Amino acid sequence: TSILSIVYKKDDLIDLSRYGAKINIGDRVYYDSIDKNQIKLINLESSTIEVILKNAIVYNSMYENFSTSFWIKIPKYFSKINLNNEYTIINCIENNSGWKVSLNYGEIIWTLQDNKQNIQRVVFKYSQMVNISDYINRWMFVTITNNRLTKSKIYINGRLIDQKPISNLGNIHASNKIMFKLDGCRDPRRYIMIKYFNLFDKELNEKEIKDLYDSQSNPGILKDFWGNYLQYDKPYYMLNLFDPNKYVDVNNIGIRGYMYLKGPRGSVMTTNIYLNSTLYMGTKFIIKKYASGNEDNIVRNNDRVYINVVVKNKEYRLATNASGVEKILSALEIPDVGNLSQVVVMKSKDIRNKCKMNLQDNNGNDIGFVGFHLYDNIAKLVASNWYNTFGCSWEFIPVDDGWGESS
Repeated sequence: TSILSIVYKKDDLIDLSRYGAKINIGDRVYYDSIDKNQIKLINLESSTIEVILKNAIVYNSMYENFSTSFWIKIPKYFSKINLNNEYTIINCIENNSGWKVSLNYGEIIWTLQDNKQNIQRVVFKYSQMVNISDYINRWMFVTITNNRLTKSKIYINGRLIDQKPISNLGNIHASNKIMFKLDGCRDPRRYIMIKYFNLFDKELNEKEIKDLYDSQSNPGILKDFWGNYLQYDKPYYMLNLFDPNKYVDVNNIGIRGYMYLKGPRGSVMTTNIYLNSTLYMGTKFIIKKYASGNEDNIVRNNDRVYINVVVKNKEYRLATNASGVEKILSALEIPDVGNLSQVVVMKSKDIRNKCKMNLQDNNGNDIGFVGFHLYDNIAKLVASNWYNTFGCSWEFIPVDDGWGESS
């Protein structure tokens, strides 16, 4: 039903729909190096995408339903200048009617306006005062649906967040131009990343929204904390989602030592702006290729890997003994690893899940998932078949410009 579907092709953006919108890209629009569909817009004049829709599919109705979807990644707001500054990022308003998407400190706003001065706004609010955020500087899938008889609805990651009545609104005559541009943003350093902008000529239902969320998410590719592709040879700080206020540390190198979860995490704070747990703590993990082929650097579901552990800026091998109980994980000298258990199968889905690491012994026997076990006062990392719910789910956190903590 997409009537506009923007994707990257040959260092350009094109419309995949049958309507072939014109796309004029400004000079200051950038594409990510790993995933070219990630488009960066910055707060500079020529950081623009102007979509000119054909006159035929321009919205001008009292009753036609429509939806939009896109992915967005919004870096942490760091400064006083960000408070109380609503700025448009996607504009489809002509005179006083149409629709727009705006942002503010902790907000995504949808604004719908008719030609008789009636307006409705629907708002997604996220806090920057939370220990670990699902949203700050992390890819979010946004879907906004509009049923002219009922409500406008905003969904985030496939989940309905808020909704507001719109039956008071009359004729909406939107623009033939969709302008992607930070407009009215007082912070020169602000940017966003956006991916897969779509428009649909109906109100999508919850199932369709979940299916779109699943099928644009690359379900066979593991993701890092920020939602980018998980990659080989890249150092990651580790977060166990079951016990998120701890971080990984090593108690001695070698088979006689162990990795464990230690806490609490630190805090990063700017008054009235953010207060979060420190992410860049502890032993980093690096995913290494084990299998043949597997030529690109993206970690996929079911990839067979080794996991290296970084201690005082040197790599060691995550491994455990070769001997039917939970097996405490150690950091081994790579030349010492011998026939120790070390091969990990990476999993993004069982039905999607967060990252899991399934260890096997050298004879190919399943020795369970990487998690933790409390031994009196110490939560040691283990491989355990106890896991099948959630204590073996991990996030991998690389340093990211959008987060801003010291590294």
